[PDB]
Amino acid sequence: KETAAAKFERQHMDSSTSAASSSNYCNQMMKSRNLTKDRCKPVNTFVHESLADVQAVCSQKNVACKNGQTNCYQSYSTMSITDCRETGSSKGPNCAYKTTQANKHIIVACEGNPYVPVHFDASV
Repeated sequence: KETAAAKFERQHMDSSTSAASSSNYCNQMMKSRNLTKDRCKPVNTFVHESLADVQAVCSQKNVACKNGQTNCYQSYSTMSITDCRETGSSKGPNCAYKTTQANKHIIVACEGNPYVPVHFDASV
C-alpha cells in the first residue's frame, strides 16, 4: 500500500503550474491523481509550490491540528493553492468539481523520519 507521505504528494502536490489554469482544472486533476476511483472525493486541495517548499513547512510554525493533534505546522508564507469541491448534482461515474484558486498559508500534519507532510489540514 501507498505510504502516507506518497499519498500526500499524490493528493496535494501540483508543482507543475503556479495556479488553477481554468475552471476545469479540478475535474482534470481529481481524475489524473486517481481521486475519483470508487467515489468522488468531496474536497481536495492542491498546492502549487515545489515539493521542497511544502516539506519545509514541517519545520515552520507548530500549531494544534483540527482534530486536536499537535503535529501540525502552518507555513510562514502564503502559497498558491487550488481548492477542489464537488458540486451538488455531481453523481457518477462523472464527478463535477468547482475550482477555487487562492493564495494562503497551508497547515499540514507531519510525521516520520524524514519528518514530512502526511495530511493536509487546512489553509488560512
